[PDB]
Formats: sequence, structure tokens, C-alpha cells
Amino acid sequence: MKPHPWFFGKIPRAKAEEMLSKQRHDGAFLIRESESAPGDFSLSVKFGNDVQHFKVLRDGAGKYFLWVVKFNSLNELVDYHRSTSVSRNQQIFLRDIEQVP
Ligand code: NA
Repeated sequence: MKPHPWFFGKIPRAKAEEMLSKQRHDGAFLIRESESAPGDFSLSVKFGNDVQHFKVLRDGAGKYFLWVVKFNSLNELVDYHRSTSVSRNQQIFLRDIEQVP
């Protein structure tokens, strides 16, 4: 298929904020590899004039989750949260970034 447009590797938290702050649509997001917690992933998401960040948590077996529902891949967790909100305070659905192209 195609590589996913949402995996940014080891981009600093502040550079994820810089990039997402130029996005127009709420829910534009990326997965990055945390610098403060090496070996952990973080999800950064545009919402309004902000950028929210969430830890990608692991269970004892290595499944990934944000809150309660967990998955066998980052790819399945991202796809799940295209239609189930990532936030408990707003309805925020992941959508791909509109890329410089
Ligand atoms: Na993680």
C-alpha cells in the first residue's frame, strides 16, 4: 500500500505543536516517538488554537491504548479513534494531516 501520513518518528513535542498549529481542521494529528519517555509513543492532535497530546499506553502484553479500548497495533488504535473521540472533554476525531505537497 502507501506509508501512513501520520507517523513522524522522533519529531520534538514542540515541533509537533508547530506543525499541527498550521493545520486547518480539528483532529489533524500525528504519532511521534516520545523524547521524554524513550520507547513510548505520543499522539498530538490539533483542536482549535491548541494542540493536545496523549500518551500511547501499553498493557502488560504490549497492546496499545489511550483510555480503555486497546489494540494490537498503533495503526488499529489510530483507526479506531477516527470515529471514537480521543478526548474526554471534546469530540475530537482523528483525520489525516493535509500535507505540504
Ligand atoms: Na507507547
